Amino acid sequence: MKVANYINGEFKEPSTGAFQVKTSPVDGSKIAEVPRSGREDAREAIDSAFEALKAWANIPAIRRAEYLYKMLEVFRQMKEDFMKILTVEGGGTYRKVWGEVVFTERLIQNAAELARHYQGRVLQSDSESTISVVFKRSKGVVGVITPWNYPLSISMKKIAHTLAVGNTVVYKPASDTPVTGWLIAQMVAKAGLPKGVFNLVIGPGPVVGEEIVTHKRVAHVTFTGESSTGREIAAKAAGTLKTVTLELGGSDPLIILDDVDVDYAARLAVFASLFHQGQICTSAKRIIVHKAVADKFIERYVHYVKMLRIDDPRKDEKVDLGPLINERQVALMKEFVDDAVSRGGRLLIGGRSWGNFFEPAIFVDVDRNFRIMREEVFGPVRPIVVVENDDQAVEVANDTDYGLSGAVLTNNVNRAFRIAEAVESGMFHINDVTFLEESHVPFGGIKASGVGREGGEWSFHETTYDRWVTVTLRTRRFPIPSALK
Amino acid sequence: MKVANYINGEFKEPSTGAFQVKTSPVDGSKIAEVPRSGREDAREAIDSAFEALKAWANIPAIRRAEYLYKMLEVFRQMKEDFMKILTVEGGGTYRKVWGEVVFTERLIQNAAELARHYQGRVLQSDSESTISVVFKRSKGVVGVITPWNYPLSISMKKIAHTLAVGNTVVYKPASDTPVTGWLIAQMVAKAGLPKGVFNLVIGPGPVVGEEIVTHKRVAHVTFTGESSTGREIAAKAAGTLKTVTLELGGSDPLIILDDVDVDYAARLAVFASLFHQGQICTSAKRIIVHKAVADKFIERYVHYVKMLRIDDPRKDEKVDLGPLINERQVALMKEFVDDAVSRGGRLLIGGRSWGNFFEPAIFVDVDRNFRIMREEVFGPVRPIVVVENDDQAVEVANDTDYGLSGAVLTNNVNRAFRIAEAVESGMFHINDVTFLEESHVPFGGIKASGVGREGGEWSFHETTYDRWVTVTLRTRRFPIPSALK
Amino acid sequence: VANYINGEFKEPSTGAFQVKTSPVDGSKIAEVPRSGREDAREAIDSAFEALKAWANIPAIRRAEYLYKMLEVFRQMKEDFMKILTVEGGGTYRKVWGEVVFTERLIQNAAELARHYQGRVLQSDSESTISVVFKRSKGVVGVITPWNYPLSISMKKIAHTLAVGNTVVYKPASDTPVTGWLIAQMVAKAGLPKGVFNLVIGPGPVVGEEIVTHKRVAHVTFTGESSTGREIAAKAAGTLKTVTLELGGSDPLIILDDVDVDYAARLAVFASLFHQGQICTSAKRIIVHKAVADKFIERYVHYVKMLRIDDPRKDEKVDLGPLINERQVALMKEFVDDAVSRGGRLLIGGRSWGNFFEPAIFVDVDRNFRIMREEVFGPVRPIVVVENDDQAVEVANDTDYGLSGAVLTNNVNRAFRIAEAVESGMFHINDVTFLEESHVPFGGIKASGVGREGGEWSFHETTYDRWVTVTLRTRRFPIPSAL
Amino acid sequence: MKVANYINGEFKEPSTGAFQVKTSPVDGSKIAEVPRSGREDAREAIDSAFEALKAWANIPAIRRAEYLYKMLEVFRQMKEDFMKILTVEGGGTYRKVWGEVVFTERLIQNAAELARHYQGRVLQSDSESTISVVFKRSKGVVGVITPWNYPLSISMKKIAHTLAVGNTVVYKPASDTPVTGWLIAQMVAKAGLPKGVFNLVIGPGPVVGEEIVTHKRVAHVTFTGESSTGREIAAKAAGTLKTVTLELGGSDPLIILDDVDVDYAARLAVFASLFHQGQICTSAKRIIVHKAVADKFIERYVHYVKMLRIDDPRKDEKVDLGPLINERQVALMKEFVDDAVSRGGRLLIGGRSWGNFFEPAIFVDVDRNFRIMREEVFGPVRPIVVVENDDQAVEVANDTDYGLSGAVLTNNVNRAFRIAEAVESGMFHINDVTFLEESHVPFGGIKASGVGREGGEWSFHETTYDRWVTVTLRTRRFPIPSAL
Ligand SMILES: NC(=O)c1ccc[n+]([C@@H]2O[C@H](COP(=O)([O-])OP(=O)(O)OC[C@H]3O[C@@H](n4cnc5c(N)ncnc54)[C@H](OP(=O)(O)O)[C@@H]3O)[C@@H](O)[C@H]2O)c1
Ligand SMILES: NC(=O)c1ccc[n+]([C@@H]2O[C@H](COP(=O)([O-])OP(=O)(O)OC[C@H]3O[C@@H](n4cnc5c(N)ncnc54)[C@H](OP(=O)(O)O)[C@@H]3O)[C@@H](O)[C@H]2O)c1
Repeated sequence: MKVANYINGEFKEPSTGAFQVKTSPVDGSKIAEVPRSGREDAREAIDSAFEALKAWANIPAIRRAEYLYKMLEVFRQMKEDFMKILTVEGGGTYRKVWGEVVFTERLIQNAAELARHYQGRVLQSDSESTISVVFKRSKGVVGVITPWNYPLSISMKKIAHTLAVGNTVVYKPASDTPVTGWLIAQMVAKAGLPKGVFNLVIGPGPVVGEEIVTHKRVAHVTFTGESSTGREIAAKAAGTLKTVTLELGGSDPLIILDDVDVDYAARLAVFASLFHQGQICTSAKRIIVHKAVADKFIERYVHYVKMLRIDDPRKDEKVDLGPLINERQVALMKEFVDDAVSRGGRLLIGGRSWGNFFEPAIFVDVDRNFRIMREEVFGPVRPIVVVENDDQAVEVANDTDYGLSGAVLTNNVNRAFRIAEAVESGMFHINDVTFLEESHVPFGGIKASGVGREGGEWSFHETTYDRWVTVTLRTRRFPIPSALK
Repeated sequence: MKVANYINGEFKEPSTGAFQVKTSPVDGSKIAEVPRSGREDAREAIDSAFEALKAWANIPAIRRAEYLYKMLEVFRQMKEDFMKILTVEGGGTYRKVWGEVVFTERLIQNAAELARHYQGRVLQSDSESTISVVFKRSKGVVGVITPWNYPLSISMKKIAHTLAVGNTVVYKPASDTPVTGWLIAQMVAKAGLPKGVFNLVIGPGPVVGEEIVTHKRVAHVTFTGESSTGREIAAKAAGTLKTVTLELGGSDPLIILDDVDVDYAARLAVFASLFHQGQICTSAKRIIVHKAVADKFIERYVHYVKMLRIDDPRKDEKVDLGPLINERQVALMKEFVDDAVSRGGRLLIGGRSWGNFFEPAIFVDVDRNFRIMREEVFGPVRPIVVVENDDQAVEVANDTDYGLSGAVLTNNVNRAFRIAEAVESGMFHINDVTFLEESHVPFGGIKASGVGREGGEWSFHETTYDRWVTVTLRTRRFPIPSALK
Repeated sequence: VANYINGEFKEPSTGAFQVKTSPVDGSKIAEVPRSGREDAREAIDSAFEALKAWANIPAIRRAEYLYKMLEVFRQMKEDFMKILTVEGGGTYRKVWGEVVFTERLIQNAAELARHYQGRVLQSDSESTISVVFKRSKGVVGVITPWNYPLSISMKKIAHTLAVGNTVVYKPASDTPVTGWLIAQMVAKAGLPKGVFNLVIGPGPVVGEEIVTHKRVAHVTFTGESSTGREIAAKAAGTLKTVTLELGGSDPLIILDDVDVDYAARLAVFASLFHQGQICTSAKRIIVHKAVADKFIERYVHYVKMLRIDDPRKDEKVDLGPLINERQVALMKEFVDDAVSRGGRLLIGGRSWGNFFEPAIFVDVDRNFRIMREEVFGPVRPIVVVENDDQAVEVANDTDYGLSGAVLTNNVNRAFRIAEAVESGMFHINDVTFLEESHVPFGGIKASGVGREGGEWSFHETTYDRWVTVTLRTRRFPIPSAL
Repeated sequence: MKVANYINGEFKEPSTGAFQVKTSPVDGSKIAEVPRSGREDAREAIDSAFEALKAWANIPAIRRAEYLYKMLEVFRQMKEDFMKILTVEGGGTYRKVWGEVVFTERLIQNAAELARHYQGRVLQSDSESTISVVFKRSKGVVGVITPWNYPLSISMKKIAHTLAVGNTVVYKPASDTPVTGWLIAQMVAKAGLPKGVFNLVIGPGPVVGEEIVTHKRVAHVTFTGESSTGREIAAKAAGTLKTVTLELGGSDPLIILDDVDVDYAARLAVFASLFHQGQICTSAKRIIVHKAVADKFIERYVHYVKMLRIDDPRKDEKVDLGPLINERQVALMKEFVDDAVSRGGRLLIGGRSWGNFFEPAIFVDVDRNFRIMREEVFGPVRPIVVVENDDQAVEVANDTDYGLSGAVLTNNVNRAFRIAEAVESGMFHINDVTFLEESHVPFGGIKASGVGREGGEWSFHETTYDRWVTVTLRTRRFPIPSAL
C-alpha cells in the first residue's frame, strides 16, 4: 500500500526519495510503504502553510466552521477505514478503536461548533474618551506532532481546533502510526480545504519534527509524547521564540478508600489501569488502597485481571487486549517486571510475553524505589500499594515527577474533596476512571506531565494570542518639551 | 548607603560577602553599596519561597488582598523616596518618575482589587450524572526578573499580580537599578507579609538569574528584557519544564497618514518617540509618514526636538530628558548614528554626547538595511520614513522581527482599522502614543517581542493553571473484561 | 392546519376554525384553528410534564435533536419560502434571506448548547467551595409577530429548547401556516412529546392564558410595545420573567463626507425592504445640510426604480403588499397627516388592494405622526440638520431605542455619534437591521427589555444557581452559652 | 432627634411638612422624628438623579471607584453608629449587627473593587470586514426599595453596586427602619459624591415607592421585600417598561440526613433557623430530618433552643435574641402558633411573648396543610418534619411556592449532590447554614422568591444593558432595487 505526504493540496513523494515499510504489531505483516521525509519536505510544507495563512485567517470564522463540518461528513463516511487501521497498524481492539473514532467525531464537531464563538473582551478604560478592547488573533502556522497510542483522536483534537481558529497546520505523525496520519490527509482533501492549510509530512522526529520545531515561520508547536522529548522540543523552540503546548507523560494515582463497593472499585480499577494494554497517558498507573479493604480489593482485582482475554484484535469485537506497539516495548515491560522481582516484589499474576503481546503483570509489596513507581510504565505492568490513612494515600499519590490526572473512589464527600485538593495533578476525577476525557474540557498536566491545556476553548487559547487595541477620541497635551503651554 | 537582600522575612548580606558599588548615571557619584549575590543566595531565596508557599496559597484570596492593600498604604507613604531613587539611579526626569510612581500605585491597587475575582468555569458535561468544573490553582514559586528602564513599574506589575493569586516570589532586579529593588523590599517588609512570601536577591543575571531559571522548585519565571536574553532564559527554563512570560524588545511603528493635524502629529510623535530618552520598549522607534504631509511633518518634528531640554534630571521639574543609563548605551547610540550616516542617511539634528547624555539624533532617507531599521534602538536615535500610500506604510511597519506595539494617526475610520488589523503587533493604538499602558489590559508582544500577556487577569493567567475536576454520581459498566456483564 | 400538542396534531377543543386568506390577492390559503384557553392549558400541561426528562438529558443530546431539526428544515426550504410569500407577502429575495438566516439560527442553537458555562468562585470563607450552575427556567411561552414569522419564531424556539426549556409556541394570526410548518418540522425531527407545542389562537385569549398560567416560567415576546406592556403586567401575577422585543423607530444618520450615491442605495434598502415592515427598518432618515440635496435627489432616483408587484410572479420583485387592509388604511393616515401639516411628498403614495407604494416626505417637524410613532410600513420622512449635535438630538427624539446607524468616514464623528444615540444596537456604515444569529439583539426605552440571539437567549431562559460545599465545621454565635 | 430627606446634595425636610415618630421595638422609647414624604419629594429626587446621570455615567470607572473607596473610609468611621441604630431602631443583637456591619464593609469594598472590571465582549462576525463588539451601558436612574430586617447590608449591596457601574440612585428605606437610611445618606454626603447621584427619600412605600416605580425617568427598580409586594411592583413597572430586580420571600428547607453528627446538626439548625429571631429571608424555616436520627435530633435541637437567651439586645454582647420589629409581627406569629395547634401539631417549646419579644415556638407532627408549612414564617416559629428517605426529603423541600435558598447536612457525596440537584431553589448549600452569603456571589431565588441576582457582577448585570455595536469596512451591494 502506497502512502504519500500531503503538501500544498497534493499527494507527493518525499524529496529524499526514501521509503520505509510499516509493519503490523500483531504479526509483523507489511501494511504500507511510507515516506521517510527529510528537512526539506518539512520546509516545503511549512512554506505552503505560511502562504495559505493570510486567506485562511481572514475569511469569516463561519466559513472555517463550514469546512470543518465538511470534514466531519467525510470522516463519518470513513469510519470503518479508520477503525481497521487503528486496529491493524496500532494494535487496538475493536472496542478501543470504536471509542477513539466516536470521540474523534465528537472532537471534530466540537471544533466546528466553537469556531464562531471564541470571544475577545471590551474593557473599561482608565482614560477618558478611549475605547479599550481585546481581539483574538491566529498565531499562524502551527506544528502538530503526535504519539502512537491514540494517534487519531490526539491528532484530530490538535488539528481540528487549530484549524478552527484561523491557523494553518503542519502535521507529522508518530512513525509507528503513519497510515492513520495519511487517512487524516485523505479526509482533509476529500473535504476540499484550500491548498496549504493542512499539511502531512511523514518522517523521523529528530529530523522532520526538529525542522518544524526550529523553523522561523512556525508560530507555535503543539506536541504530545514523552517528557524527555518534550524538554528537548521546548529547548529547541526557544530559538525562534515560538510558543508550545506540551502534553507529556503521566503516572496517575488511583486511590481507593475503605468505604467503597470493593467489587465495583476493582472493576473500575482494572479498566483504568489496563485499557489499551495500559498504553494510555492518563492510565491508572499506580494503584493506592486503604488497608481496611486492600485484601478483598486485591483478590477481586486479580480475579478480574485474570478474566482478561488477550488475542489478535482482528478476530472479533469482544477481545479485551491487543499487543504492544512493538517488540521494544515488550522488552521495556520485562525490564520493569524484573526490577520489581529483583527488588523483593510480589508478582500475583501474568508477566509472560509472546510476540508483541504482554500478559498483564500485577505487583504488591513494592517500595518507592521500584522502576514502576519512579517512571511512567507505559504498558500492562501495575503496582498496587497499601496505605494506612488518607494522608498516606496522598503522599504516595504525589511521590512522582508526574502530575497529569488522578482519581479517588469514595462515598465520603469530605474525603473526596480533601484528597482532590491535595493531589498535585492537572486533572482529577472523583468516582471515575483516571482517563476521563470530554472534547471541550481543559486537558493537560503539571510538573513533568507538561504545559498548557487542549480541548475546545482551551485549544483556542493555545493557538491564538490576545491583542489589545484602542481608539482615542480626544487630543491631549504632552509633557515634553516642558516649554509648551 | 548600604543595601541588602531580603530573604525569609529578614534583610541580610550576600553569602559571598562581595559588594559592588552603584554610581549615578548623571555624574558618576557613588549612590550606594549593593550586594553582588551568588547562586547560593538564590537557592536560599527559592527554598524560603517554597516553604512559605503552602500557607500563602491556601488562605482565602481576601487575605492576600488585605496584604496587598497593606502594601499600597506603605507604597503611598514612600512615593517620594521611589521618585528620588528612580531619578538619581535610573536617570529619569521628574515627570517620567512621577508617572512611573502613579502607575505603580495603580498597579498595586489593580492586583489587590482582582484577587477575589479571578474565576474558574462550570461546564456542561457530555456524560450523564457528571459534575464537570475548572478551578484556578497558583503555579507555586515564581521568579521575577526585571530591567533597568522602568524598574519600579515593570517590577511591581509582576510582583503584585503574581502575589495576589497565591504564588510566592523570588525577585532579581536589574543590576543597574538595584536600589529601586531594595526600596520595594522595604515596602513589602513594612507591610508585614509572611516571611518567605517575597524575597529580594541583588546580583548578576548570569549567575543569580540563571539559578532562578534552572531551579527545580521554581514553577514559572516572568521575564522582561532583551530578546536575546529571553531566548536564553526560555531554553534553560526547558530543563525543568517550567513556564515563562517573555516581555522582550520592540521597534514599534508610528504611522502618520495625510489627513491629520500635522502639528499635533509632530507633538505626539516627539513624545512617543523620545520620552525617557527613548528607553522604552513601546517607544515610537520607527516613524512612518505619508508623503503628502512629509515635508511639513518633518519640519515640525525637528522643530520640537530642538526645543527638547536636556539637563541634570535633579535640577528642576521641567527637564525634558536626562542621561542614558551608562557608557555602553552611549557607545551603542554612536554605532547606530555611524551606520546610518555610513549608509547615506540625512542627519537632520542631534548626535552630540557628553558623559552619559545624548542629544536625540533624527534621520531621513533611510532604507531597510539601516541598523536603526533592523534592530531595536533602545535610545534617542530615530528614523523617519516617507511612504506613498497605506499599503506601503504597512509593508514598512511589518518589516521587522519585532511585534510589540504600534499606532496609526488618522481621522479616517476605514484607513485606521484596515491599517490596525494589518500591522502585526501584540498591541495597537489609534490616535494615541505607542506606549499606552493601563494596569489591567493584556500587555505583550508577538514574533520576537515575546510570549504571554501581563496586566490584570492576564497576569493571573500566566501564573496560574487550570484544573479540570469531576464528580461522577452513577456507577457504570466497563468494556473489559468483555466476558463479564 | 392543526395544533401540535403532546406529540399530536389535533383539532381545537372549541372546534372553531377560521380562513387564512392571502394579502396578495385575497384568495383562501388554509383553514386554521381558532383555539381558546383550554387548548393553551393542555399545551402548557404537556410542556410542564415533558420538562424534567428534557431538562436533564445531557446538552449534547438536545444538540442532536436540534441538528436533526436542522436537517429537516433544509429539506423543507422551498415549503417555508412559498408560505412566507403567499401567506406573508414577502418577495422572493425577502423570504430567501429569512430562510437562510433561520437555517443559521437553528444551527447556532445547536452549536452553543454544550458550551453554556457557569462560574467557579473564590470564597471569602476558608475550606469552602463556591460555584454557579445554569438551570432551565422551565416552560417557556413563545409569542411572535407576522413580519418575519419564521426567523423570529425560530430564534426564540431553537435557543430556548437547546438550553433545556420546553416551549409553548403561539404564532401571529396573520401567519399561522408558517407556525404550523414549524410544528411540522419539529415533529419530523422527532422531539419528545410535550417538548414543543403549537397552539394557533387569538392573542387576548390563547396568548393571555400562556402569560397568566402558573406553570409557565418565562415568556418571550416579539410585537408592539402596547402589547409588551399588557404582557409584562399580566406576567407579574405569577412572578414569571419576560423578554420583550418591541417596536422600533430607528434613525439612519448620514453625514457630509460620504459617498452620497452609496449612501442613497443603502438608505433605500434599509428604509424600505419588506415594505418597511421591519422593526429595525431605517424609519427616520437624518441628513447633513451639506449633502441633503444630492442625497434626496439620489434617494428618490432609486426609489422610483423599486418594483412593486405580485411577489409570486418572479424573483426580482422588490416589494410585495402589506399584510392586510388595516395596515394600508393606517399608512393612508400617516400620509394624510403629513400632507396636512405642510410636509412635502417627494414621491409615491399610490395604493391598491393591500399594495402600497413607498411614500417619501421632507420638510417635516417633530409633531408629524411619522416622527412620533412607529411607521411599520413604507412611509418615510427625511430630516435635514445643520450639524452632528442636531442629528443626535433628532435621533433621540423618540420613545423608541432599538437600533440605528451612521454613515461617515470620520472616525471621531462616527464614534461620538455612537456614544450619544440612545439605542440597544448601533451600526457604523451599514444598515439599521443588521442581524447575526449569535449577537445580543434587543432595545432600550420603549423597544423592550432583554436580549436574544446565542448565549443571550440562554441568559433569558436560564437562571444562575449559587451552590456551595463547606468542608470544615465551625462554631455558631448562638446560644452564646456554648 | 430629627431626620431629613437627602435630595440633590442637600438635606431637606419633606415637601409635605409632615413628620412621624420612630419608636424602638425594644421598649417603645422614642427614637427620632422622621419625614412622611410624598410623591412631590420622590419626583424631586428622581429629577435630581436624572439631571446628575450624564456626568456620573460618563466619567471613567476608576473615578466612581475612588468615590466608593472614600465611602468605605467614612463607613469605617461610622461603624459603631450603624451598629447602635441597627440595635435600637431594628432590635438586632450585638452579634447580629456586628455581622451586618462587617458584611456591609465588604459589600462597599466589593463594589469599588469591581467597578473597573466589568467587561463586554468581542464577537466573531459572520460577515466579512466587520467589527462586532458588545458594550456595557448603565441603565440610568435606579430606584432602590428595601426592608427592615437587614436594612444596612441589603440597602448597601444594592446602592453601592448600582452606583459603581454608573447609575444614579433614588433610595427609599423601610418605614420601620428610616434612621438607618438617613445614616446611609449621612455617609454618602460625607464621601462628597456629586449632587443628585445618590438620593434618600423617607416615606410610605405605597406613596413614595409607587412614585419611584411608576415614574417615566426611572430606568430600573431593585426591590427587596414580600413576594406580594413584589407582584404589585412588577405590575406597576410594566407601565413604563422599566426593568426590575425582585428579591422576595423565602421558606428554605434544611434537610438533615441520618449519617451526620446529630449534635452538630442541631447546633447548626438552631443558628440557621432562629438567628435574628428567624427574621431572615434565607432563614432555615422548614426543618426536614431523616427518621433514623429524628428522635435524637429533635431532643438535641430543643435542648439548644431552650438554652437561648432572649433579652434587651442593648444589655450586652451575649444576648442571643432581641424582639421582633413590631406588635404586628407578634400578632402574626400568634396566628401561626394558633393554626398549628388547632391542626394537631405538637408544641415542643416556646410561645411566651411579652411586648415585642417572642420565645421560639417549635413544632412536630405537622402536615402540608399547616400555615407554617405553606407560608413564609418571618419570625421564630418553626416546624420539624420527619421523613423516611431522601425522596420524601426532596418532596417536602419542594412543596412550596418559594425557592430562595436551601441546605443539606450529610457526609455522603452521592446523597448530597442528588439532593442539591433535586431541590428547587436559587441557591443551595451542602453542610452549611441556609443563609450563607458573600459580597460577590449571585444572590436570588426562583419561583415566588423573585427574579434576578444581586452580588458583584450580578448586580452589574441587573443595572446595566448590553449594547451591540458594529463597524463595517467594505461597502457592499444591496438587493433592492433589483434592476441595478
Ligand atoms: N498528555 C497526553 O495527552 C498524552 C497522550 C498520549 C500519550 N502521551 C505520551 O506519549 C508517550 C508515548 O508516545 P511516543 O513513543 O510517540 O513519544 P515520543 O517518542 O516522544 O514521540 C512523540 C512524537 O515526537 C516526535 N519526535 C521524536 N523526536 C523528536 C524531535 N527531536 N523533534 C521533534 N519531534 C520529535 C516523534 O516522531 P518519531 O516517530 O519519528 O519518533 C513522535 O511523533 C507517552 O509518554 C505518553 O505518556 C501523552
Ligand atoms: N516587553 C516589555 O514590556 C519591556 C519593557 C521594558 C524593557 N524591555 C526590554 O528590556 C531591554 C532592556 O533592559 P535590559 O538591558 O536590562 O535587558 P537584559 O540585559 O536582557 O537584562 C534584564 C534582566 O535580565 C537579567 N539577566 C541577564 N542575563 C540573564 C540570564 N542569563 N539569566 C537570568 N537573568 C538574566 C538581567 O540581570 P543583570 O542586570 O545583572 O544583567 C536583568 O535583571 C530592552 O530589550 C527593552 O526593550 C521590554
